[PDB]
Parts: sequence; C-alpha cells; structure tokens
Amino acid sequence: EAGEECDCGTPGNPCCDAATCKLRPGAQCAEGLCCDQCRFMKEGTVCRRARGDDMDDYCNGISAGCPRNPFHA
Repeated sequence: EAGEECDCGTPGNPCCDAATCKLRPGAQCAEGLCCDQCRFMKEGTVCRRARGDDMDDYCNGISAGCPRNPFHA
C-alpha cells in the first residue's frame, strides 16, 4: 500500500522507515516481504523460500508486496 502504511503501518515490517512516507530519496518501500533496506527486492528474488510444504514466491522487483506465484502460491 504505502498509503496510510507509508512509514510502516505496523512495526512488523522489514524497513519500517518514515522516509518512505516522505519524499526522501533512497527509500522506496517500508512494507512488504519484497522490501529490503527500504528498497524493492530485485525480480527473481524470493519473498518466500520453499521447503517442501511451501512454494517459492518471487518478487516483481518493483513491488514491495510479495506477488502471488501464478504456479500455485
């Protein structure tokens, strides 16, 4: 979202930096599993590593939220 949850929304977020609710360069995201150091995790990077039971969800690279795997998320 990064709307009301612009700086964090809930403290249980990766970067949770207020610079994301500001026009400060360097911070692109504060929320989502695909957000690392307030930066979008590069496409191809998993936001969820599989382990037999789980399946690998891959980040879109330009999205902080973990995109649903089209091959059964």
